[PDB]
Amino acid sequence: MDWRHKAVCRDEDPELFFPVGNSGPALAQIADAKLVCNRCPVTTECLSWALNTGQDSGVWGGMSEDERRALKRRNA
Ligand code: SF4
Repeated sequence: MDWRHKAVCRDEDPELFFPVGNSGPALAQIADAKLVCNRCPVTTECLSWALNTGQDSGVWGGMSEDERRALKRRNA
């Protein structure tokens, strides 16, 4: 389970770890990782990440600030 939780960690969207440039698909790409990464269980990486970014989370997945930007733009 632990490796699986971090399986989706690295198996998410590189766009979630890297801020989008000027493309739109990046939002859809990022958005995909966002749903798959957010619905995945929790790991020490998830808790440690939230503390590093000061984000209130525990049951959900880990998401970067740039990632949230990609999401808001995706919804428009
Ligand atoms: S939700 Fe947390 S444990 Fe799951 S892949 Fe994303 S960062 Fe890793």
